Amino acid sequence: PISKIHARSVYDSRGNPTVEVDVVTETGLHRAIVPSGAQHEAHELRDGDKTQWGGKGVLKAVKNVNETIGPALIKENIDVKDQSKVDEFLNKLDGTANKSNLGANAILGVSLAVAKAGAAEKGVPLYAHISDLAGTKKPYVLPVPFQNVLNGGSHAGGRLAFQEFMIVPDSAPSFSEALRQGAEVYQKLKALAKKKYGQSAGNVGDEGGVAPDIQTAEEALDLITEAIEQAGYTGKIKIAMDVASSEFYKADVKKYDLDFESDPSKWLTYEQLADLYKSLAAKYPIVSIEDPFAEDDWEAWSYFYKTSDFQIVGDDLTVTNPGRIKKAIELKSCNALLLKVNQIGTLTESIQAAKDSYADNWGVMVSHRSGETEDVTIADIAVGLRSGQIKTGAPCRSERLAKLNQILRIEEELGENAVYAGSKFRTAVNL
Amino acid sequence: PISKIHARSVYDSRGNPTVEVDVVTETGLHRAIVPSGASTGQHEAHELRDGDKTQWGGKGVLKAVKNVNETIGPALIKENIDVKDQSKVDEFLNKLDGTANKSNLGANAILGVSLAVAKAGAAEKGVPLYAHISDLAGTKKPYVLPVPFQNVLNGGSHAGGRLAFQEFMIVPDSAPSFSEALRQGAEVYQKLKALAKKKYGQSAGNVGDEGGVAPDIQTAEEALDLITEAIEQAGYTGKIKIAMDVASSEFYKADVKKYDLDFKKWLTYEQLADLYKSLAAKYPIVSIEDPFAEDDWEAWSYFYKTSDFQIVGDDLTVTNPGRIKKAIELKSCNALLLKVNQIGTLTESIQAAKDSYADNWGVMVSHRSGETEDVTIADIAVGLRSGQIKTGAPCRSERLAKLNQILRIEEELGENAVYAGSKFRTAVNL
Ligand SMILES: O=C(O)[C@@H](CO)OP(=O)(O)O
Ligand SMILES: [Mg+2]
Ligand SMILES: [Mg+2]
Ligand SMILES: [Mg+2]
Repeated sequence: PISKIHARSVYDSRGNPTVEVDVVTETGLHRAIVPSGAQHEAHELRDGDKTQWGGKGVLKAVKNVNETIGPALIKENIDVKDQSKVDEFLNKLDGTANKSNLGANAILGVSLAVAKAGAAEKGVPLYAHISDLAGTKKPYVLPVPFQNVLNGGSHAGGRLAFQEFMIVPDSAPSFSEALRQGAEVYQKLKALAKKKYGQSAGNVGDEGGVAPDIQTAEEALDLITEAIEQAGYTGKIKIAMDVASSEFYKADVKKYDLDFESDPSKWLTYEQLADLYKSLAAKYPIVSIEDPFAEDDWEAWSYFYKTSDFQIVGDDLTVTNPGRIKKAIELKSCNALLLKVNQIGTLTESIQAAKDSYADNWGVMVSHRSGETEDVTIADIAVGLRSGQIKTGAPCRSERLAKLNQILRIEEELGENAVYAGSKFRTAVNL
Repeated sequence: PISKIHARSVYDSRGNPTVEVDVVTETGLHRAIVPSGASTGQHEAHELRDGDKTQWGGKGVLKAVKNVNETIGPALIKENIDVKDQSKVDEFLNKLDGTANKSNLGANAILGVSLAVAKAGAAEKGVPLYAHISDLAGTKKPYVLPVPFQNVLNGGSHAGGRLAFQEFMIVPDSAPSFSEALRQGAEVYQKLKALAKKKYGQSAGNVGDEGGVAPDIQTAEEALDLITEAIEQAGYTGKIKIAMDVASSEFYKADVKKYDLDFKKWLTYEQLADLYKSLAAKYPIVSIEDPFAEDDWEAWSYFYKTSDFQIVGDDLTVTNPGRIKKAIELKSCNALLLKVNQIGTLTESIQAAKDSYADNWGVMVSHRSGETEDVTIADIAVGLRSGQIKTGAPCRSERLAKLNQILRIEEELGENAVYAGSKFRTAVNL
């Protein structure tokens, strides 16, 4: 049984507080940290004291764990291996749809730490425990890393509207080789950004990529193309994009602004914006595009889904919510889910969201948040869900690479009992 | 005894491979990762790299990893040394390498085993690593939590720009606790980053290798004014001090005996000493690291004689007891920057700290510019009773993981620990 549940405040990769939860059983201490992003999302609880951390404190969510959730869960005396019963009891304590009573960050912290307690009691690592929960088959599939190497949009100075530009090393024979290839391409890109845009262009962003003053999407894609050629991996490494188009969708006119100080004549309809995506995908090896249209522009998604053979990933459209996923399935809006566990609040609901996506032959890309920690839970999640896709930043900044290092340890531990997803990442759950 | 010693390759916070070692005993697995520096000194321990320019640009550590798995691992297991006797372990590791600079088997191969065995030794004792280190170092109780020297504005070889000086740090020593000092630094950092964007564009908000903001500024007076304004906006003026790591070995043209403040009109060491004295009388600068070159011993002594603030040796002393002895005898500095991977073992790192304490030096346990999720130096700083740690800005988790670990140590110890505060230069005898 659980002997102690204790939470505390730690700092994330941006320097903001977040929740860390300890769960102690006979097998030892089991610790998890909650991420944080920068929507119909799960309501995370912030203190709001503008004299402490700029109002970003989480003392209230920590207190809810220590004073309310903890003692109630210990008295309930649920088997730590039964994640469904644990998370059901956590949502019963909260009692709200968006987890606004106790806080999504407080609930998830207990949920993930109890999951590691359940894994430790079974004598298996977390990814094996999650595979039992999700019912994924063996051998384990190691995910292809979608490594963000260049950033635009609201996180850059140029007119580039797209947010994230990633490299996809899917042709590598192993996850270990896919990491070295991505690492080498990233070094060639950082040196290119320095030589082409100045020494300051090498300073990284929140996720570890560069963000120089770039004006067009092809200018960013050309720079990535040049970095892949220098490393000698042309044709073996693909490209992914996270447009984050909710940042520049003017809902009043149903038009998209590619310079969100702009002109009113170049504002793209979703038919015009899709033509630019189709043109880029016919020129560059773009195999995955995330959030190409706004979070509530369902008609645009379905229009784009009908003609596209590449992966169409929902993030702000789906917010890891099975209700939004069911609607996206019924309207044929996307074919992949970006899984952010803190967008829904519990591991069980996160697994259910992945299962609902698999039922429509979707891909699942387990993702990080822009504010990450040294916690590596999502590395075991991507392996346990047999997702074949993980998105956890550049090969830079350790809140990003600690996830990749963990998969290296999982890769070495499993050996023959694990296969790399490869080019079959969109269907890895049935690989 | 030891049942398994295994090493693998992992990536550091810059994307370069480094060495991670596992040591398994009856108490379980014990793991440590070796850091890696960018502004390395010439006298540091030899870091073994593969040199295969087709793999990681020649920065692989497959040979250092192999040296642990095929040479060091089997040799230490057969010797059957008590995991608590760190001295005999580190003495045995140096016997296998047999070289002074740890060239042979690789200092990154030796350090990984040394730090992992240390965590295994602590677990057999049933105590945390900082307690086991306090036993090895002979430091008294209660435990002293370190003042976090947070490099909030990066420069030099740590960030792209025109700023010559490497590190500009804030020193929250007036705070009543480590936890409050960490909140103060996080609040000042948020005021600084917003101020850097407003004053120098959104590009100035991007960070360097150690998490600090990198505005494209020229002089150190600009950086100090920016930090000063951020401290005032946060409301902690007079409670937070300022420290600098010049890393002047990076721009010391040794031929003309001059320092290039634009190495990306050079000064002598007298002219550079006048600049330091003018900045220290203008800003609350309480500690300056590497103000002169790693072998410019005359300049260090010339500057030490007239300065009451902390003068920290880094590339001058490279955590080497032989270099520390010279600096003591020549009166070159009054503080040591302790980097474990500069010397190669934990015992030699501890001995370097004790030799500094004998001359009433301060000791600042430091990270490297390329760090990992490893948090060993947090327990090292608390175990050595150093009262001051340098582990980066409150940004990028390879920096904060050490800070988060000290928060857990703070909560674990309660009243059995005290924050070093303003006594960080003399915290060992606090
Ligand atoms: O110079 C230093 O003090 C260290 C830590 O800041 O940097 P590097 O590891 O690059 O030597
Ligand atoms: Mg997105
Ligand atoms: Mg967004
Ligand atoms: Mg230094």
